[PDB]
Amino acid sequence: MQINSIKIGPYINLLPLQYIPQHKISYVEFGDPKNKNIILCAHGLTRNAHDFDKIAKELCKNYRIISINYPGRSDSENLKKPYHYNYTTYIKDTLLFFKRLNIKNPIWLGTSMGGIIGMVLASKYKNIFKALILNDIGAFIDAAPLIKIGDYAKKTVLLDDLASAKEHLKLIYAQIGIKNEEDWDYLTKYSVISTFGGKYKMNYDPAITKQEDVKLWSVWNKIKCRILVIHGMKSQILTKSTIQKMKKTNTFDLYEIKYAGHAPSLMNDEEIYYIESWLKQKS
Repeated sequence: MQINSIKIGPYINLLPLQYIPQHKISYVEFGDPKNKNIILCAHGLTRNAHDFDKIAKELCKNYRIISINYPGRSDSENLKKPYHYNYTTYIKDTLLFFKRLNIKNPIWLGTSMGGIIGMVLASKYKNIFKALILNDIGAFIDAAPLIKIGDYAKKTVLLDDLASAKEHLKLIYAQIGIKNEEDWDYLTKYSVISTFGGKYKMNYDPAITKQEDVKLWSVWNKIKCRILVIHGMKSQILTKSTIQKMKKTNTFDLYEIKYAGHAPSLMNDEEIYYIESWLKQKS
């Protein structure tokens, strides 16, 4: 497991006017650096690159796997202004990242926010991805479950030890469906970090948390690559109705997971081996 980093920027976002400073993007890499077969993994909203460590350790024999820590997450530098945390910044950062590390035609694996980033990128640039895997995220999201998730993250929490930290993760990530305790331990290890005073906090900038339904249909329709949609059956972020409507405008394979909600951890061998299988269909 390699932990590297590059500095990108500065640049300017138009509409609205923003100045994005030079910031350090850390990333976690597995496998052979010279491998032309690349999988890029993009974490969820408050998550980080280490969410893909287990699946990467399994796939790094056939693929080069790069997991990007987006600004304000894990070992990636924070953005000074909370409004800089947006999809325009993320898109530019991702594209800048690609050129810097010479990444071409990779497979995109995105959870939550990471999936949306991949969706937009693939919708904007037709042949940017060899394949696209969406981890419980689709062309539409109801506002009601989105508000619920936001309010959990909105409350900032301090934690005594790793034991109380894990029990916190088992509550806020109760839907991810991790089956092994060893994987709960690994997740906790890279989800929280010690602070001065002996407490533990979530290893991300709380400014990231700073209403209406979400429609990504125009984006979903323009995607022109191979798509795998992983769906947690008890998920409220991605529903069966959304999936049914998605099929009318685009074609994709569907991986349904009964025991998980939003979103599957990709830490169960069950889930890992299926994805590895799906990737082997094409080559």
